[PDB]
Amino acid sequence: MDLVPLKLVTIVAESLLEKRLVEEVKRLGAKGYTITPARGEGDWEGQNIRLETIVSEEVALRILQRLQEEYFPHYAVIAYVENVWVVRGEKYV
Amino acid sequence: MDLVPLKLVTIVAESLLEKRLVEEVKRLGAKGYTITPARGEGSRGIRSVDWEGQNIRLETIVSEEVALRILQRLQEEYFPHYAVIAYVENVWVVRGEKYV
Amino acid sequence: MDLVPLKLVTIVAESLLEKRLVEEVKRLGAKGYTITPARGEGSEGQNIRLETIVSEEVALRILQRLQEEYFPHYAVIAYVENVWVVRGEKYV
Ligand SMILES: [Cl-]
Ligand SMILES: [Cl-]
Ligand SMILES: [Cl-]
Repeated sequence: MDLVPLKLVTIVAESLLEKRLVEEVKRLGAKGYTITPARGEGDWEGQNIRLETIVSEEVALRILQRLQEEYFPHYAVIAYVENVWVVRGEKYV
Repeated sequence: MDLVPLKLVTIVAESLLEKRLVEEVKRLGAKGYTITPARGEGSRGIRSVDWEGQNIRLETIVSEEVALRILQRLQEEYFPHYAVIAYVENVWVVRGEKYV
Repeated sequence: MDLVPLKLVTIVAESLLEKRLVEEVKRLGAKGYTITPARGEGSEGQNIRLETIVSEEVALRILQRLQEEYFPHYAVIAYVENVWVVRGEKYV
């Protein structure tokens, strides 16, 4: 069993911000990401996306700080982080 | 870095329940929510014409106290009549003070 | 309040793997699951995210099997989170 502790960062925002956000997390160290369509107050196309990425503790805070600084003031964004244990997670570090 | 500890409550149920579940969490104190598609065990996919057979997942960021109020309400009012999944997880949230 | 601690195992993989993965988690002890569409870089010809609430022992059994049988041959992501579940006794 190769299981290691990492962080799962989740971001919810308009789907139109996808390219920018995907670029931001890769730029900050993320080695992958998963997207799920999503919606909120007020159909799965043209709404929001839930972007998730598995990263190390340090990269997680880099991403969150970048979102708080550059995206939160100008867009409706939700961002949070959870603790996870990942199979062969060494690769995401 | 404005990060605070909160709870993420997740509810999975039939799609027709969306309106009532949203009203219910807002009534109990949640300030926002996110809906995503869910299926499995026979349920219909995201592109199906059959909307009734589709499920939805509702996620909401709330305080510890509001989380259990929501979970209790689900256990009392919804679980007895619908196939529902509901759980809670610990999260640290950017600018989370607005969800309390 | 009927709330108990369990584990939430998440697996992201090619959608054609759905059938095999569902059978694998059921075989190893999972008493239910949910599937949600998922897409990654380069976006059916798509992925799925399988989630299952299980006991801590069943979670490790599932993850072990994924590492052995699937990770070497397919592009898969698998992880576990701690969760407290309403009427969770039914998943153990
Ligand atoms: Cl954490
Ligand atoms: Cl918790
Ligand atoms: Cl855990």
